[PDB]
Amino acid sequence: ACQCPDAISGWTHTDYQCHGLEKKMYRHVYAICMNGSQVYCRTEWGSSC
Ligand SMILES: [Br-]
Ligand SMILES: [Br-]
Ligand SMILES: [Br-]
Ligand SMILES: [Br-]
Repeated sequence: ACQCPDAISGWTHTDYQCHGLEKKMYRHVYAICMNGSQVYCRTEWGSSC
């Protein structure tokens, strides 16, 4: 869930970290907009930790 005013130009994601409460891997996916701004798209979840 993310949208740029005009268009998405780029894609990036933060490092997987250990969720202290959920006990699973998580990281944040970010879109880069044409205007330079970044938007939080989705949280990705992985294996137990
Ligand atoms: Br998404
Ligand atoms: Br844009
Ligand atoms: Br990346
Ligand atoms: Br990673």
